[PDB]
Amino acid sequence: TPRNIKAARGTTLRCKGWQQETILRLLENNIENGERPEDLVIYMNAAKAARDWDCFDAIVRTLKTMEADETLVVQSGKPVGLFRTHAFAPRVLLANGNVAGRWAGDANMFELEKRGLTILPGMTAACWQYIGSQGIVQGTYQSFVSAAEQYFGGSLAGRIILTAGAGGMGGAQPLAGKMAGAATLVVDVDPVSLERRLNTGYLDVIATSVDDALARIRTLAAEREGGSVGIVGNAADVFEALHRKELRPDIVTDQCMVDPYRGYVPSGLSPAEAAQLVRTDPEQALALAAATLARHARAMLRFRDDGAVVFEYGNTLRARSVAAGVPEAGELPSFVTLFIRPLFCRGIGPFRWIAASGDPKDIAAIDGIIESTFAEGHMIRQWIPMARKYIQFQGLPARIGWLGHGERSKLALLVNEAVADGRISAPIAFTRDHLDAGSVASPYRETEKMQDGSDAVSDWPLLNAMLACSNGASLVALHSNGDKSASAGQTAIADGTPMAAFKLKSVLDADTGIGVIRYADAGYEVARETRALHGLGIEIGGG
Amino acid sequence: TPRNIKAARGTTLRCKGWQQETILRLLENNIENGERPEDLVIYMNAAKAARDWDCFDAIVRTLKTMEADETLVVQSGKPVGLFRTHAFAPRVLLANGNVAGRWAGDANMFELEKRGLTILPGMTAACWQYIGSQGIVQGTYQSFVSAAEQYFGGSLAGRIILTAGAGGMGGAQPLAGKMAGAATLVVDVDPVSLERRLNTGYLDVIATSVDDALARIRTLAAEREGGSVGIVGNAADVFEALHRKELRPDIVTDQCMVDPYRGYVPSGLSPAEAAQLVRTDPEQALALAAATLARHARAMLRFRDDGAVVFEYGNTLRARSVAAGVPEAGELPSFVTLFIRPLFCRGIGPFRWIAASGDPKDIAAIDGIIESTFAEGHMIRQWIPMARKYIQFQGLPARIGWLGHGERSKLALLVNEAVADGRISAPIAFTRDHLDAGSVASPYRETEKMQDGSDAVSDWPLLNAMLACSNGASLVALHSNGDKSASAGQTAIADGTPMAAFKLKSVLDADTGIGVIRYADAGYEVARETRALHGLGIEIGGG
Ligand SMILES: NC(=O)c1ccc[n+]([C@@H]2O[C@H](COP(=O)([O-])OP(=O)(O)OC[C@H]3O[C@@H](n4cnc5c(N)ncnc54)[C@H](O)[C@@H]3O)[C@@H](O)[C@H]2O)c1
Ligand SMILES: NC(=O)c1ccc[n+]([C@@H]2O[C@H](COP(=O)([O-])OP(=O)(O)OC[C@H]3O[C@@H](n4cnc5c(N)ncnc54)[C@H](O)[C@@H]3O)[C@@H](O)[C@H]2O)c1
Ligand SMILES: O=C(O)CC[C@H]1N=CNC1=O
Ligand SMILES: O=C(O)CC[C@H]1N=CNC1=O
Repeated sequence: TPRNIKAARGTTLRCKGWQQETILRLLENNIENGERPEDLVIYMNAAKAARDWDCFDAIVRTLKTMEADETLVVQSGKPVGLFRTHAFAPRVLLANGNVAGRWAGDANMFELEKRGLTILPGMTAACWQYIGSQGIVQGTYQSFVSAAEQYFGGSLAGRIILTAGAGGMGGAQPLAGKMAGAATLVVDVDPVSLERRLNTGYLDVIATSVDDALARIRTLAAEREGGSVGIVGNAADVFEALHRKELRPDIVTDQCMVDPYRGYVPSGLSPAEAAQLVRTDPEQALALAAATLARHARAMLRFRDDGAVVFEYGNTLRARSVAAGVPEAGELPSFVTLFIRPLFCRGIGPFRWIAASGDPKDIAAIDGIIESTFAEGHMIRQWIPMARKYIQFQGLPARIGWLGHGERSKLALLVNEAVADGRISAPIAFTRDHLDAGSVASPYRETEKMQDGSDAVSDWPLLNAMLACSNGASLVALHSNGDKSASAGQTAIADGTPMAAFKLKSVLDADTGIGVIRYADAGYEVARETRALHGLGIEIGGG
Repeated sequence: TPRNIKAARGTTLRCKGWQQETILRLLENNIENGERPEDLVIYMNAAKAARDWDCFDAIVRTLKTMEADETLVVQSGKPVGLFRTHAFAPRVLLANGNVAGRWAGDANMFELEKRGLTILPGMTAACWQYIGSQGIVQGTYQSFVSAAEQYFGGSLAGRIILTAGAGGMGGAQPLAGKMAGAATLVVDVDPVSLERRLNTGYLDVIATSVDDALARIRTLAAEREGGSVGIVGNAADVFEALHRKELRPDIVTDQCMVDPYRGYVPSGLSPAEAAQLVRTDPEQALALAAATLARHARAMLRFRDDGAVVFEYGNTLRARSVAAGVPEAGELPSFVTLFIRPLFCRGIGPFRWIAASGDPKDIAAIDGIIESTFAEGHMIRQWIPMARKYIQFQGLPARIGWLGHGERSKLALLVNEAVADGRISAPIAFTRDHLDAGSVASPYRETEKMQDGSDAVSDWPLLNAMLACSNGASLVALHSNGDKSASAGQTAIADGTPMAAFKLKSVLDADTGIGVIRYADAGYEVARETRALHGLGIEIGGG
């Protein structure tokens, strides 16, 4: 018998107070929007909201009975203690997925998870900050727009984007590409993944074959219209076929789950046969997945040699391809270094907010505060109309709205006032992905090729989490992805009170502040000037 | 021209308040007691108080001007930002030495430190919690006493302890062994190290040769008296010679710095020639250091085959010896699993406190509160007279006093009252090593062979640091030692105020609480009962 978790709607408390209730609803919202919610899996195949259902039930009970001056402590998805702290402390502290680095290799991480000692935490899966496919779509859209500005004269009309991966997060690629004007073709081996994008508005059409997809993409390109087409098939086989048939894409990227232990499908298997092979014969699953990934990466490089702009989109494809024997895949650029890093230098990152009421009018109210607040032509003034027009709510109504240093606390204080005075019906939860300037160390991705070589320095997310606790964030998390990266998340709730006014301002300005500091420290001049302008620095002699 | 840093004494503020002043004095005290203070090196050859002297000068300026509701942020020894937080937040957040695990190997850590991107933080070096050789001496003493209880009928009279390593931390072995009744022989390659122990009261006599050392040790053993003798020589050569000459030690351990990049001396070189070889030809320095370490480990194993109790004392000798080609060294037990783990199950760990005044009467006052507070026969009632009789103050007067869950906050509240009412002249700083139940993940040491296999799970120190911030610790740090371990430190200051009363109780009970939780989670029955008794648990079904 299925759980079918849904977040509570409306304005009735089941907990002792709105801070606790909002976090409960965020946890419930994660599972409501998850890719495999009956396994607690939220996205990327195995990133979970809780270690297991008994752990989930205990977390829920504790949120319903904890006081506003108590702090629940969660360890890799498992509630482990409830401490009396104080009103200005967080209500929940989480550390998920962290393993000392020498033993945090891929094989040992898989063993530890299989024995119940750890979970794959993702970024927003295990600390309850997921808002469905919307959470990533602004960054995927921004990446395509910036590609268009840098390499295609500022327009994707008539241009073709080819990608793979229509999962919980990759599912935003087809919509991102359509919004940016491109004829967008997404490959996924699982027809269920395409149907789920088709039903949530993220995909327009599912093709019946490669030939059919080719025809529909050429039509969109010839009309110079944005639209998206899905193909069912393995990226390795389909990318090869698309080259034989002369697709000639302008952009090629990929957002499959390429982890051979967790959801990469070898050529000729289904998702279920692959999961079963990992269970019964992992050495053969690994060999088969590497052979498919090698072809997959070679197909992208073949497009790159014909003239396509090929980049990695944050799924570790390059490093895993190099390990599977494609050394040239290590030479591919990344969306971060081509498009996102100059935004991080200004503290601009995937800020986001969730209506705890479940009422879409609460989001439309905040979209309205944004249009009265931010200058015309600002990034956010261009984005909110796109979101309004193209993005269907999933679970609790929520909005991705990238904003930068000082802008996040400005918006959150105006929302907190709007909660206090009745324009918004219930608290708003502010959070963000961990793909942000001051909250992640990740040499394969966010911090690849730092100007000063500090790629792997992970002091920075630890400081980000310690500041969030010290500033009164409602919920703070520290996550790792094996031995490859470390990140910090935090949630801060606008409940209309003055206490929340103080917290929203302290937390969010320090959250973007430490990111600006981090990039100024690396030597990025735009960050150094932002740091100086906002008084974020410390004067050190002998410079 | 040398800095010659000394902590300020007396009751005059140079900062805006006693929280800031106490932390300034702790930072100054670290360098005053450091093994190489003109290089900012505190102990283990390269663990530093600050990234460099310019960083140190900026930290000092900021401590003198920051307000009581501001938080200084330090990144691997470098001040990087000053944030407005609140009165109940920490005054200093530090993250030192952390590198994402895939790139945190020994060779890359050495490169990153050489380029100024990171520091070796030790545990108490980079977050200003060091009290000279006293910080480790209770744990070294406790280890010898427990060895005596388990293997020698409860007495070391007439017994011989052989060890190596008379550095800042290894220097406590000769005194620990003497206090426990043994004839204790310590080998060190550097006569300066022995002279410094001889001058601070940690070593009785320096031998002039192996033959001389042998004679003085046999005399102490025959009188059945405790005493210590130092030999100048390389452990590899001296341990071999001691076996040829038939020392027949009862206990053999080692506390050299065995890191070949940082202070392990190959056989036939001096400390200076070795440091120079690392600089000019590190591949040969590594080869020579491994050959010496192999012999060093084989000499210990030869004693073990004659019948000595041989254990590792926390310096990574086993793992580095296995890497140097001695696989049998991996089979040696460790002081943690033989002697310390049952203390961690009760939350008992290296708690410690420092008189900010610099006045020894403030320590004697707290020694007196302890003798009126703790039942006769309690561990601490046996230790304080030993400390009083054998331990010379270094720098600011300070006391190591291992205590367990609820005992630490009990003592700290009584001290805070004694500060409020004049028995103690100025604030007392409470802190601890990071070798503690809830504050370190370390498979080679503190968490080797956890009953449930969770050795490498490092969620726990991250939670320890997040709780310390949320509970108002004065100073919180997160440290790593390469890819091998992660730890959390915190300092909480008894300044006589009610605000400090609240903080001391919240911080310290959560600091020991999370350690008890951590061991109960692993299945240790004494910890599970402590967790139940103090209401630290969370009920989870399907158990
Ligand atoms: N770029 C970013 O900022 C960003 C954001 C979130 C997710 N990610 C990464 O994106 C990846 C995907 O995440 P997700 O949540 O969408 O994962 P998911 O598990 O929900 O979806 C992965 C999809 O890949 C498909 N797939 C697997 N092997 C395939 C193959 N050989 N050919 C074709 N399709 C194949 C599966 O059918 C599935 O639909 C992960 O690596 C995740 O870490 C990055
Ligand atoms: N067991 C514990 O709880 C504990 C506590 C603190 C320190 N430590 C560890 O103890 C070790 C020593 O720390 P420290 O602060 O004393 O270091 P240190 O650098 O101050 O002293 C190391 C000493 O080793 C000597 N030495 C080096 N190579 C030698 C050789 N081949 N033969 C003989 N002597 C040799 C040096 O002369 C030096 O005096 C480190 O690994 C540190 O991490 C463990
Ligand atoms: O942590 C990671 O590197 C992968 C998952 C994460 N990436 C983008 N968004 C997410 O939550
Ligand atoms: O962090 C480590 O493993 C070594 C240094 C540390 N050991 C004991 N005491 C200390 O401060």
